[PDB]
Amino acid sequence: MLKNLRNEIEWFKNNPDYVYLDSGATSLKPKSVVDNMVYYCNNVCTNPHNDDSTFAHQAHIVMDDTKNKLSKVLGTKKENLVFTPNATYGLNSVAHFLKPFFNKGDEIVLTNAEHASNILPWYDIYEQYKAIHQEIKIQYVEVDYQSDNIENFLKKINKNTKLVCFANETNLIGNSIDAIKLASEIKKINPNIFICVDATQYMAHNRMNLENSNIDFVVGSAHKMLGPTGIGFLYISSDLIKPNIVGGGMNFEIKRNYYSLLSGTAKFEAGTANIMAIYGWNKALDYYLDDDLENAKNKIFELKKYLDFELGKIEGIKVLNKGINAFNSIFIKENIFSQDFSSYLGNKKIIVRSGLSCAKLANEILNLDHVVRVSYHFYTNKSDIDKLIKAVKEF
Amino acid sequence: MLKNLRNEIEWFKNNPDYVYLDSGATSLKPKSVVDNMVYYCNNVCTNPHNDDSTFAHQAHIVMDDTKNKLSKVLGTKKENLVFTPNATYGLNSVAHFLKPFFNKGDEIVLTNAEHASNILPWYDIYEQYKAIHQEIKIQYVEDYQSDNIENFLKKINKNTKLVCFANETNLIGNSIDAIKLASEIKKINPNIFICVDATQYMAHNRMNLENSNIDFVVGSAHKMLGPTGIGFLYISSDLIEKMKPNIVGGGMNFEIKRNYYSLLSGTAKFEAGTANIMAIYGWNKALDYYLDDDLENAKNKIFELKKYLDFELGKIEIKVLNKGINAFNSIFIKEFSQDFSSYLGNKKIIVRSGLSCAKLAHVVRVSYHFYTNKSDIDKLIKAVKEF
Repeated sequence: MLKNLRNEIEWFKNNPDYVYLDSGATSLKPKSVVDNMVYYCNNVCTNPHNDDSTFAHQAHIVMDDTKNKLSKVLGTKKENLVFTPNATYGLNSVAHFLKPFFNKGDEIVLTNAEHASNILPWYDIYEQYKAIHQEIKIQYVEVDYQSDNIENFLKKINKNTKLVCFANETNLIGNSIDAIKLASEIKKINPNIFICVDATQYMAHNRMNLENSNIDFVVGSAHKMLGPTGIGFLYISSDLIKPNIVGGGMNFEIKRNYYSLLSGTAKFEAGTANIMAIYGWNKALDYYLDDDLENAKNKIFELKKYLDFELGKIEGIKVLNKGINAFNSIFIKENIFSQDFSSYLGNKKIIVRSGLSCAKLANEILNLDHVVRVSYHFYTNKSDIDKLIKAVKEF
Repeated sequence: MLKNLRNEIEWFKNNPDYVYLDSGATSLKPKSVVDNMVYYCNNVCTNPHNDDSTFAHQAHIVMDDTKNKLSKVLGTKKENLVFTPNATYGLNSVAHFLKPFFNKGDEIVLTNAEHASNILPWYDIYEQYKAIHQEIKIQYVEDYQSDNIENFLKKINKNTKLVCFANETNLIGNSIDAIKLASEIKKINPNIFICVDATQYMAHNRMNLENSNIDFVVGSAHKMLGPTGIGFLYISSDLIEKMKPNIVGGGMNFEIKRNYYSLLSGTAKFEAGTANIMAIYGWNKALDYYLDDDLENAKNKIFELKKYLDFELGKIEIKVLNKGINAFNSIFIKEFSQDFSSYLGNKKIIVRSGLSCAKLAHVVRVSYHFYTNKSDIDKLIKAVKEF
């Protein structure tokens, strides 16, 4: 239950003089997560490449329940999900999967509010292709943070476009885009365009329906979904299911100068899987199958308004994502760099983040190379926000 | 420290009727490992991309300590070791590091007892250059008991670019000396890359890579008394700035402009995405066991029980196929091995069947670690006798 999340996160009990507002970098972890990871290391501790004993089969069921729960959350099937190390690692696999399908003159429409992991994996195909004397070009959507950013997207898609890589919820600015709506419009311009979404922020707060979505790839991580570090997901449309990583747990038959891929989604999951993280995410995907998801998203939306309004009455404070229903608040203090103001908040025991937060192209939206990001999750309460306002006022 | 391993691993308490002889796929975790990861989750829980507070810099300190400890278990320094998600991801990185350095008729010298993560990353290069009509060559070294030094050098000519072998194999357990083979390969041709799969070697041994002639050393932590989801990649200090990362994103970035990105320098350019600090925390405590002065003694103890099992198992009606060599693993057959491992599993003996990802030329696998007893060997002997 998301309502008693604060009462289940033991972080708040051991560090009760601290205020956590860097939830958009990593999330605090409930007790059920840490305990299920302990149960693996001390009660199971087996490889998922073993099925002889029923002891070894225990881990296999937890993997499928985690994949079934993610299937319910992303609105798809467990036969479409691949366990990736992070989202940066799933986005690099998509780049290395769609690299050979590019031609000269094909375009990649990105955005100025994208993470460095929805930007740099596609620069690499760009510089690689220029060297092989083909030439792809990259188109950058200029974001209005107060818009749906649909026409600002469709104005950059032509008949040469091959990949539309965007993010459902951005990390720094916090604006949200409809993936299904934008995908349908891109598929009415050309139904042969690939669409990859970076839902590492979106899936930390919401759920999706990726069945019949015209989205070919969706990525995300677990350390932002109230889960552990070292595991993420990768959704591949039923048609597209070539493995980027090659090794164990991927082959059907290995001979000399020849090998076969396994049948299913196991061909992309190469090597031993992070079962400890699979155990922790099994207990974290139960908070995302709650009915108070929207009511705990609107509690955060209400706390965003309250901080933004109150910071707007504090002298020398301009909130740059004011007016949108988001899960972060980027603001600047006049004549003070965000690095120094975040250190002031840090000595006041308020953990925030400074800078563009790996969205190093968003200086064209804010006209600033630095911001203070006050990130929220479902466990954020009014007391947390109140103490931030107090510290800002005591500057 | 490694003799009180059985008393600090709480797997033996919670599951006391079961024995664990699949320590070659994953190792049982000491309680110091598990507790430090509970500390991060319940007391720190910060991203390492943040350095704006005291709680945020605490993770940086632990990450550096885990690297320093790894540098003492391996030789070389922190600035030569990178943090991979596992050993399969570091071997695939090495493949993409050296992919543009091969030419026509350049050979990759592998063995026949390699892992799938030490075979398939190099098959893709073989079939990449094959399509662009610059076909490279793959040489497969054939024997359990041999040191295999001479069987290697017979295949190393001067038209070879890479020798990728395993310090210690998964199924057999034969141990080639990396530092010996490396010097003799560089004697023939000094322009060869040496990539060693030390995933199972660094799980039972310690190493010294400073002033070695090997260019890459990979390995994971789940069989190193540590957690899953973290490993390491050794890049020699002569080619850190020459190799380019396969995974690009955050934490490897100096500046992004439109159609331009600059790389951070050192090991950070290969360290992309967020970090598995939870596993970094657990590996800090795991490496404290591999800095003990009794590594060589515990290995000899395991060799005693291997001799003991190879002696007893084999007087029944059963063929130990790796008998004689001193290893942390024993493979044997019943004249089906999958059905026999399920039999052993119903007698609560956890083993593994098949070729264990070394699909070159089925068997039952008895893998040991520093926590194997003698009772564990005896319970397997008696359960085998009741077939």
